Amino acid sequence: MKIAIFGTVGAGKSTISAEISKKLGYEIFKEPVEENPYFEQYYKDLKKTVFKMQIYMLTARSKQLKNIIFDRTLLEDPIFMKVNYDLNNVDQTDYNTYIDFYNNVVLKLSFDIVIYLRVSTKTAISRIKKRGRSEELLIGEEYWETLNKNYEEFYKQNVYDFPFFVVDAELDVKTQIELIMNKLNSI
Amino acid sequence: MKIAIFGTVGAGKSTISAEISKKLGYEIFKEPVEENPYFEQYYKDLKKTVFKMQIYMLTARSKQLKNIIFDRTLLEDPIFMKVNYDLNNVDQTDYNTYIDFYNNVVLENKLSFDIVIYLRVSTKTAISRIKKRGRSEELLIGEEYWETLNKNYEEFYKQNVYDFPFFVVDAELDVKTQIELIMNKLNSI
Ligand SMILES: Nc1ccn([C@H]2C[C@H](O)[C@@H](COP(=O)(O)OP(=O)(O)OP(=O)(O)O)O2)c(=O)n1
Ligand SMILES: Nc1ccn([C@H]2C[C@H](O)[C@@H](COP(=O)(O)OP(=O)(O)OP(=O)(O)O)O2)c(=O)n1
Repeated sequence: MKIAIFGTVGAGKSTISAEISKKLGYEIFKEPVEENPYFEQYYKDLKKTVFKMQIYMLTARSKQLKNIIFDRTLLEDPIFMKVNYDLNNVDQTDYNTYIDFYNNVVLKLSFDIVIYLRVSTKTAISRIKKRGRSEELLIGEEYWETLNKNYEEFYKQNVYDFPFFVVDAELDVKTQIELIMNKLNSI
Repeated sequence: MKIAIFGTVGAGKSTISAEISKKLGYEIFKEPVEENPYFEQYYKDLKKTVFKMQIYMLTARSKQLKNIIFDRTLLEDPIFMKVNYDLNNVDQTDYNTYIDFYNNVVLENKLSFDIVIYLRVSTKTAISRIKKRGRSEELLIGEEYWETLNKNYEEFYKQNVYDFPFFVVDAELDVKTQIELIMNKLNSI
């Protein structure tokens, strides 16, 4: 069973992953933020850092690819590039470069279930504040709201093409996990 | 037969490719500079443009990969990143990113050549060929760039000499001679 955990920043992906790991005994595929050489400076200037960061993300995720829970997937990385292009942090040319580059260089990738931890931006932000990553504290709400909208739109455009299972991430973790295990056991 | 044409800027790769195409009737794998959306601004500020340009180069070359003469190869692209790192146009982190990215994304996703023709050329001749061609963009950077690149081409060759079927051609010789030496070599294999 290949379990994808899908959702925006502050959705609770790593918490949910850990809880599923506890119950099934599965390995978690994580990409640790502390090992990301770009993270410290990323949010200080998006215009300067985005492209470099997003190529790094593709690389790192690909090496992990060479019974699993995926704490965020490679499907999600282009969402972050799209958001920065929407917010003019990336121009048309750089976006084309990455996009073409994503399909013709980066792009098995099969998941038994893609768990979409759908969450309001408000809750996502307060989870971000609670966690207290200094780097994430810097950018404003518009960034988070744009990203969330982009996560929902990715989901709507791809709903038929992946085995999505939507989880209300406003619910408390015990409930989320109970709904997730019930779903996993039924398949 | 897969023919790789290998050499620095102004070595005469595209001229040699065309001449070999004429004699064998082969398709030439080119990456046109006029179709490169980064080229116009690339040389104006290397610090700003290099990383973006070099990822673009990897992408473009990979799509061409999906009886051939290769007018420059994918083996050569990292040479240009190395040169910009040597000249502090790229920092350690960005260089690591690309380098790891080159092996774990690009290389990983054949790349086999029957011959890798190294058009070895002095920097002086390479520069005067650059000036003659008259690409405004290339006219902008100084000699130190070209000399660094040439040294880096020679070093790549020396480090990889045993691992590829290199055939060295003196690119100071005139084209008719180069081509005659190349055809003699091709026919013998
Ligand atoms: N393609 C990507 C992927 C991630 N990030 C950024 C957004 C986050 O600030 C950080 C990733 O943090 P985590 O992996 O810890 O996961 P999240 O922060 O999304 O939270 P959670 O996993 O709890 O939902 O990297 C990015 O800019 N572009
Ligand atoms: N990885 C790469 C590959 C190429 N270039 C640059 C150097 C040249 O200015 C231009 C390539 O132009 P051409 O394709 O015409 O190559 P040359 O000029 O090297 O060909 P020739 O040997 O015929 O002079 O792109 C680069 O910066 N990085």
